[PDB]
Amino acid sequence: VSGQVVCVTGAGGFIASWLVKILLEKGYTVRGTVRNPDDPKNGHLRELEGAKERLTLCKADLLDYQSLREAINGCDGVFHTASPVTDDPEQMVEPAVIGTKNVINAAAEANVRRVVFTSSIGAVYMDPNRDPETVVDETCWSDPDFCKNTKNWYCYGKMVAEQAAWEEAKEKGVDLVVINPVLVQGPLLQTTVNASVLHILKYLTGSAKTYANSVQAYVDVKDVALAHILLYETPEASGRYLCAESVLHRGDVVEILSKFFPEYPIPTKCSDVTKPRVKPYKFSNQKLKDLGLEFTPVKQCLYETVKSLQEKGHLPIPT
Ligand SMILES: NC(=O)c1ccc[n+]([C@@H]2O[C@H](COP(=O)([O-])OP(=O)(O)OC[C@H]3O[C@@H](n4cnc5c(N)ncnc54)[C@H](OP(=O)(O)O)[C@@H]3O)[C@@H](O)[C@H]2O)c1
Repeated sequence: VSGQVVCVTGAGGFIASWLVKILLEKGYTVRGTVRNPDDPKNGHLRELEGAKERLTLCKADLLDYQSLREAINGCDGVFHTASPVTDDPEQMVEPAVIGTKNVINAAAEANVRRVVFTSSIGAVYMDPNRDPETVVDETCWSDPDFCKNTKNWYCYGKMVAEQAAWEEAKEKGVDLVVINPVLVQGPLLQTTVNASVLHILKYLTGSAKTYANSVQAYVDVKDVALAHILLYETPEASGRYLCAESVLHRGDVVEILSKFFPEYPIPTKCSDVTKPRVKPYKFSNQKLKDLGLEFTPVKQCLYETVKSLQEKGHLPIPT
């Protein structure tokens, strides 16, 4: 793997920082794109093992095609992870969809071996019709109008970006593999708190006063990073890959948190118990397991998320 060069888009982000860290540990040369290499929020990347010799931070934006050409030039592979993470369609849609087309086109011109695209469970799950008992897997796609009508614009953007990626890759003859993570937790390498981790932080700060009657899937950030690498490196990898460890009710989540962190104002009350407690849905992560990926149990992952938030100043012990 020595002498191999890969681009990671949006390299200073939550998932991408772990991806860059592990790529460098494995011996890769990495060209990580960030909007401003001199911004202190990217400083953690420079301090990674191997970064001094093998990490270049390339100034780029998803909507600046030439900047992407410069970053991707000479790469063997591209991990396209950069995206807005927002339900504001004015912020979400163009960098997701046009940005993704731009990345695939730059990768095609650079003659890269493979692109791995970070999609989401949001591109898989959000289908009104799908029977509740059906196993959620890679054959499932979300309903766009439904995402649109429910103002799930983040899910819409990820889905349409994924569709654009397949379409453009097909047209340009690019080997594309897609990973679809569920909600990602784990320790943060970066200084700020990204969207997925806010979902845990709100319980520890007590800004969340109750927990909803709902379930969703969780996965550890280190597993997600390893999975991106596994999809790049395995010649036979093909299509989409659901990346998820287990599904938990929010009630289960706050129980785990409150047992680990009894000093914090984690909510104990369900928002609304008018309906029976929602049961975890069935899913398959067999595709990734079949490639050898082992998933870290969610409890460990949640614990490490809070310890990280504490280290980084976000959770002083209450008085
Ligand atoms: N965390 C999860 O639960 C989860 C689950 C499924 C999928 N994903 C996907 O995982 C990927 C990474 O997200 P994340 O959770 O790690 O969030 P994150 O920390 O917010 O990372 C997103 C990165 O994308 C960037 N970016 C946004 N717009 C850009 C643009 N126009 N040009 C260049 N870079 C841009 C960011 O840069 P700036 O900091 O400069 O804005 C940021 O580094 C995304 O594709 C996301 O949709 C995440």
